[PDB]
Amino acid sequence: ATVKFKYKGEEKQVDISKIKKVWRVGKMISFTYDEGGGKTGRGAVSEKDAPKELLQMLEKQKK
Amino acid sequence: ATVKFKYKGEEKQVDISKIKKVWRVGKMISFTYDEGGGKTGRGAVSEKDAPKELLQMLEKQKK
DNA sequence: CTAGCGCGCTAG
DNA sequence: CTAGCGCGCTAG
Repeated sequence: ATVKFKYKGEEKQVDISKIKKVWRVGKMISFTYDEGGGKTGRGAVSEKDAPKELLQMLEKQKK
Repeated sequence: ATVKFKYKGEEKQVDISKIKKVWRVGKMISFTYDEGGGKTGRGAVSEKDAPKELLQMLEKQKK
């Protein structure tokens, strides 16, 4: 419930309790939360993709 | 002669005397040098695209 | 090893 | 307004 998105063709969402590795070519923050059990499961989460629980991560980071 | 690259299907190169606006989604540094006269002319210049005259720009920047 | 999600401004 | 250059790690 911290962020949401869609990969391949399935919607997915996870709270901060499963997010940690998140980089960003130049789209948003390719984050990894899970993939059915807990294998990170990358995904692209844009500040507009999460419920206001992401754009704030860049507010204190790249600001 | 500061950087080089290729857009659409044509090679192009320009010295620092014509480069200034350069951002980067997540590929390198989309820079603008010219387009036949001097209209900026964007282009993607990766640290490996320029003759060692670019990777140094990120050495002091994002390092 | 392989596609995969997107962008970023971009010029006219 | 429109395509355009690429990536980044990404999981197995």
